[PDB]
Amino acid sequence: MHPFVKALQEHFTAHQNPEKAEPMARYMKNHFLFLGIQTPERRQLLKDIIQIHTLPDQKDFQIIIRELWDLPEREFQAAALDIMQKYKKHINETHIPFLEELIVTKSWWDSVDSIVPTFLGDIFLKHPELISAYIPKWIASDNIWLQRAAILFQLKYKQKMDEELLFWIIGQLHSSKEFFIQKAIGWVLREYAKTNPDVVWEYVQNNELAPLSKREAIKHIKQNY
DNA sequence: AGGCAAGC
DNA sequence: TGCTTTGCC
Ligand SMILES: COc1cc2[nH]c(C(=O)N3C[C@@H](Cn4cnc(N)c5ncnc4-5)c4c3cc(O)c3[nH]c(C(=O)N5CCc6c5c(O)c(OC)c5[nH]c(C(=O)SC)cc65)cc43)cc2cc1O
Ligand SMILES: [Ca+2]
Repeated sequence: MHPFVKALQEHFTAHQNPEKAEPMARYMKNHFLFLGIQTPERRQLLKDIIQIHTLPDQKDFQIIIRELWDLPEREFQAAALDIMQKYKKHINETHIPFLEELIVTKSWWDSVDSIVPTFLGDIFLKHPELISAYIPKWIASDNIWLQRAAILFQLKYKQKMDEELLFWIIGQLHSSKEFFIQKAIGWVLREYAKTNPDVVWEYVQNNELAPLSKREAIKHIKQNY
């Protein structure tokens, strides 16, 4: 019902590509319909609408994202996250519950990974005293996407990584059977090893991990030991 | 530009 | 397992 969303829906729909829609949907295990609009085109179509309408007032940004989240085609959720990025300066700790909602609604790796290391990563850098109100809850929830959020919110931190916290989180989730948890553990360890390889190596040599997780973690540093 | 990052 | 095509940085 928001005019910005109505305009975006019309403009995206007018530029759909049925020939791309099928393999795009298959790539996400057919969890979602697709219009068939890949990222470069999608972002330019969004730009078109912003250039016509101007960016809506920040009082509207949650409403816009919610309405886009409810549309059937997956590009509307990807575009909602592109839009959320344009309100970056207005996003703060009071928005964590909204981000939780997005993580657990129409969940898959494409949306969850686009929410977590940027938006939640930045919030918890400014408010690290709020981590304990969320991360333990997420780990205990048995929702795999909140669990993956606990693992990956520090993914881009590099020298800012809280090492003891990262390793505690990983230890809590290492016995998960879930592909998306085993793989997230491998990813965050591999990535942090680009910054602090010796402590990742020590960790993986002295703490239990699923074999997927361990192999992925040491992919680039194993030839140094 | 190009290296590094789910599907099967 | 190690290749795919597309996306992030
Ligand atoms: C913080 O740091 C990082 C964050 C990151 N996010 C991503 C990311 O979000 N990715 C990377 C890449 C998915 N991806 C691709 N290639 C690889 N080799 C990958 N290895 C892992 N993932 C991979 C990808 C996304 C997200 C998406 O939402 C994606 N969607 C598609 C997609 O839609 N694909 C990929 C395969 C595919 C399509 C597609 O549109 C198609 O429509 C034409 C396709 N057609 C076919 C065929 O007929 S094969 C005969 C394959 C095919 C790829 C894709 C990368 C990335 C990197 C970082 O450092
Ligand atoms: Ca792989």
